[PDB]
Amino acid sequence: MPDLLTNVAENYVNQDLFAGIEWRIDQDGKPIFQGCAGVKDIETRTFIPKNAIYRIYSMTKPIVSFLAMMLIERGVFRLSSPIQNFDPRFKSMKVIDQHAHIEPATALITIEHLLTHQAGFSYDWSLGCPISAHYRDAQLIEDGGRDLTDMMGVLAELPLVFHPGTQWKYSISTDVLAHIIECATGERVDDLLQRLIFDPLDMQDTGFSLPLDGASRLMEVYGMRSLHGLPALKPAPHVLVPADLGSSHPTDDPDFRRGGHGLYSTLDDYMAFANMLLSGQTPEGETLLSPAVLKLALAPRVHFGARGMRINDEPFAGYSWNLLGRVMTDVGAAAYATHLGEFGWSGAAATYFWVDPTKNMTGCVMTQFLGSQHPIGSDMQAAAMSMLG
Amino acid sequence: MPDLLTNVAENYVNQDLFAGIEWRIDQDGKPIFQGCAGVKDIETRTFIPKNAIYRIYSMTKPIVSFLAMMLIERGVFRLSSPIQNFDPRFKSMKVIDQHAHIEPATALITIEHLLTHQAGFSYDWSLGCPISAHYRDAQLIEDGGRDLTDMMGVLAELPLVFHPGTQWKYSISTDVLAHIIECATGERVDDLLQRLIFDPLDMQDTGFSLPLDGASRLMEVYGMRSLHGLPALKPAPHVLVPADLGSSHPTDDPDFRRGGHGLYSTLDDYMAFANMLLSGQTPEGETLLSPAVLKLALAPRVHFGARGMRINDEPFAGYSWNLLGRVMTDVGAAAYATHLGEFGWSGAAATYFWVDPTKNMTGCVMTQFLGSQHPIGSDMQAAAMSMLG
Amino acid sequence: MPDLLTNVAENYVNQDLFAGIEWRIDQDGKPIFQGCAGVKDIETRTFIPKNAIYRIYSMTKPIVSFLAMMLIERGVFRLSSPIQNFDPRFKSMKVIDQHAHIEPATALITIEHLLTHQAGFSYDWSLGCPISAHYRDAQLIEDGGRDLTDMMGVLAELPLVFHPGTQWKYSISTDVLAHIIECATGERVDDLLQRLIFDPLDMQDTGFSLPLDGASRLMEVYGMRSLHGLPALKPAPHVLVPADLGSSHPTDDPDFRRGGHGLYSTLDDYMAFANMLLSGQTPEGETLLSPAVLKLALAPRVHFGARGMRINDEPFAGYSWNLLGRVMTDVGAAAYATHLGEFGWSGAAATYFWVDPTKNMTGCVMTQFLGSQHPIGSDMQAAAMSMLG
Repeated sequence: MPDLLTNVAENYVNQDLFAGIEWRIDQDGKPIFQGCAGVKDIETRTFIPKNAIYRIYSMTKPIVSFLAMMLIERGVFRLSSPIQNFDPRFKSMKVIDQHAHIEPATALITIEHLLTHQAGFSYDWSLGCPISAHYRDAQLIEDGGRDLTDMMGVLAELPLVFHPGTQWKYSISTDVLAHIIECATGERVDDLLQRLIFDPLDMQDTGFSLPLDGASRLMEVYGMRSLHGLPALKPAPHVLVPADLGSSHPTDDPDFRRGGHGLYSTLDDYMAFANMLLSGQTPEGETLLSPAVLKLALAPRVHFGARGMRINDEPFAGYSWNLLGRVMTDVGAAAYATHLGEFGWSGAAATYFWVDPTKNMTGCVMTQFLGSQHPIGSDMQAAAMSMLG
Repeated sequence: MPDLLTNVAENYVNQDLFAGIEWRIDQDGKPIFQGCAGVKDIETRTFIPKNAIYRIYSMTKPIVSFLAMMLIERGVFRLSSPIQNFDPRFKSMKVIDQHAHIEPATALITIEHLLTHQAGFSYDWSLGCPISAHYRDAQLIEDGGRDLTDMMGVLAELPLVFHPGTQWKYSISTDVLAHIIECATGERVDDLLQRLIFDPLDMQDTGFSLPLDGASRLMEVYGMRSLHGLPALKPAPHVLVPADLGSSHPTDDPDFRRGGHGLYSTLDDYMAFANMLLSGQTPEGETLLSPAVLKLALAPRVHFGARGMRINDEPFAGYSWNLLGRVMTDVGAAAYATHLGEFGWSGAAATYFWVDPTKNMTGCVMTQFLGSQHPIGSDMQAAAMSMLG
Repeated sequence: MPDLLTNVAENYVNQDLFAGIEWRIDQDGKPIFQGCAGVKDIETRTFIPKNAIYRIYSMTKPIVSFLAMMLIERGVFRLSSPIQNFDPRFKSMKVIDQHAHIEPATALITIEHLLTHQAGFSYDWSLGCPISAHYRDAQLIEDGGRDLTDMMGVLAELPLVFHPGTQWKYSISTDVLAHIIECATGERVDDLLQRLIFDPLDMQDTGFSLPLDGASRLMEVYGMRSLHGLPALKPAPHVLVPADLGSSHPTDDPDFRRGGHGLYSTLDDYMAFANMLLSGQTPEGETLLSPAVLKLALAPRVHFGARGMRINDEPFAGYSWNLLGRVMTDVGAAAYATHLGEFGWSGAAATYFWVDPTKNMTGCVMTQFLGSQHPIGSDMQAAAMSMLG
């Protein structure tokens, strides 16, 4: 009944844990709760501008994944398509294990494997991983100025950490997908996103570079988590100190494009995307994805054992994985308020969104903190859940 | 009747695979086969000098292990002694797995665990290892100028890769043993080795630094294998190019001391040590280790399922592990000529020795190649085995 | 050549870890090493007297077990005899588990089960045990003044902790054996021991009460370990403070008799028993037990997976169990010097003995410390092993 959302966000700002936070909850495609708290940057305490811009990191993945589903619907490829059909550099993959043994992969990587993170790829920042050291040496995440096509050439020469289709590990595979989309179509992934998703949804501030007037609107990013350094043995301390992104996340590189991170967006833009996921249609009624293929993309596809879904051993309790991200499959295992079928994803700088079809509800929290020790996205979802039906 | 040993070594020299090779095989404590082939260095083509000096790398381990057995016999500690009793920096160890999960160790590391490589330590060069990236970042092997005591403090804060006692992995644990020996005795490991082993066995050219007249006797070392760089996905090419040791292996540092590598020795010196291992006595009959404790040290202690004993996935077929190194426990699984109970070890620069109690036989092959694709040590053992009756 | 035995014992005395220590090692039935160190008691610093008397605790078990083998040879009962045939109070046993479930035993307890500690009994001091709380409440070990026959009636109504024959747990079962011996023979176990073992072996100072001149010869007992109190979560601190035995171990009760503890003995007396175990004969050549039944008693009978043989989680590495105690079955797993087939047992006050058939060797260490953190018995065996050739 009281506004738990504002309370959560104001407490985080007042405890000096986050610089600035924006949130919006829509129901039936219209805002029902919204607010902001804090400032654009604590150094000058500049107020959060109108249409503040955020680095959404892994919230890029549902967008690129949705684009893949559109291309499957249009016949460009299918879930079962081997990616080596589109880029022969991914022929003849190898598999490494924790006992130094390397052998050829016993199955081809498919489009579906990329969308489900069952291809066997890993991540530069994966702690304890048998291959992440070679990712870091390759500077896969560090070297943002390298063209997607070239970075994929370097990645393709490295071994996987399991045979495709046999396990789940959250990975660089959405970046492979963006690249394979380019191979399959002959077009650039950022142009396809613009034409097929952002323009029809009027997401005018979303892209891999800042808009013309965007520099003054870019929220400052804080925190000490590194997505490319030696993986930390203990979580980095939660200090509101500006983050050094190196050259991993350029603001004005016209060729920078990725599958797993890199988009800039706004609260309003991402809510347009999240609302569309309730139906596969634009507010006007243009179909971006038929109901049948949307159902195909949202249905629980990867199920987890008693350890559950985990990323660097952090749990996603009661969640399974579908073609676009997480999906709640057991409220009795959930660690925070939700409903069966709630889905979405989140980003490394603590951006978070959800879609709850049982309530016709979408929600998004925007902030900039790399390596939060406080799960603000889940706290805000829980607050909104408590305030609705 | 043919001199198979000379044929093997000369073929290796003539095919430009090794620069220079010395070998000697003793029976009943007297040479029966010996020879040399090639040169000290291919750059100047200097002949192998008298009392040529070799970096024996991991052939340091049987010597430091034998020292530990001597201290056990003398009551300094015992196999079951928790190492944390002597260095509390090894209290409260953690264990990391390949899925980024870290938890406290469920058992204390003992002296026996160090000697059997069942402590859970790893190595900077371990391919696919969940912790070797942190070893490399800490420069454990790279930084040879760092004092043993300080290197151990850095190592002690890293997690293990399994719970002590529960698995086998060839590791930096002999270096921990050398350090713990220093803590238990209040003496330095090089002084203990000198007084307890080298002096009684007349091994006057063996130590962690060169003798005063040793620079002209030091064999050049070739090969591309690195013991501290990013672990290679495929074996480095076998080319006779001088190896760059960086600061990993100083020649004249009076404080350099280690347990798993770092000794310089000669063929003659190592053969004195090997011959002693047939009895636990000097040639004059002075006991260095009682028959009972030598038997305890040589009895098969770690057995392998499956795939067998492996180091970076390279097999040691038919070998089990005892407190000093490998021991042949199944001739029917051996990959090269041997007898039940043959034991010994080898070094990363391709030095190799064996002790064959059924034949009162010892053998040693000295050469300097880091990362051989050719198992010269085993070829020479096989040739010597074939030359007996 | 150095007297390692004296070095071990004197270090223990000088470090205030033990008050007084006696030892003797025989070969071919004649002493080869012997000595003593420290005092009878640190309070008055009286020297260890001639024929000093020790509470040997669980070194009672090999003696009572040997008595059982003698009665088996004489046809009194056999290994497969159900004990309920002799005391029907042990009909209809129950079994309790760690989940509070109780069910009837699915097998009868046999004489063999008692001798191998596979009957399902436990001990008052067993840490974490599903039944030891009821042992303590019943005061089985605490109440030394209670007659053996009555103690067994109380014990017989408690559940076992596994089904007879199916597991190993060191237990009060030797006391049940002593009781069943009394039921089967119609005689008292102390009278049987006197006539069948002590008198033929001239062990005139061994019994459940002190000899008339024994008060001045009784060694003082130190240490904090309790065999009947709430089981300690961490080992009691090793301090030389006199131990309070309560009424658990009377000196002059003419009816006190037990199977698992309670005998007083001397170094000389126990060495006569140990030497007999090399042959089954007195020194004069009278047979106490035939070679065939001695072999039956010494052959490895219980094998261990894992973790191995453990008592309150303390390991007996490389040891299996036979009908009289431990037996070394794998030198490659042993934690201290020994030979295949070495056998014997030890007591809670740190008395220790061994028989080594391969060396025609016996040894015994007598001291009085309840709850040592230092395995003096094994240190002395190791020293003696190291002093042979």
